[PDB]
Amino acid sequence: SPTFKSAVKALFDYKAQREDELTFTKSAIIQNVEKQDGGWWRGDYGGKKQLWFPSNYVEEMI
Repeated sequence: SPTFKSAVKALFDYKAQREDELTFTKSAIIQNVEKQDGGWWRGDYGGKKQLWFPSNYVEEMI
């Protein structure tokens, strides 16, 4: 129930390649991001919850 401020901004468009991936447009704010060190993060955007996307496509809003 504590909620983390963990947002990133998409620097490029990304189209989901698998059902568990997020699709987003450049400049999107992706929210509730969990950061992992294998090149894939997960977050919320566009009505999708906790789907995966490549970390190199975004800017961390720290």
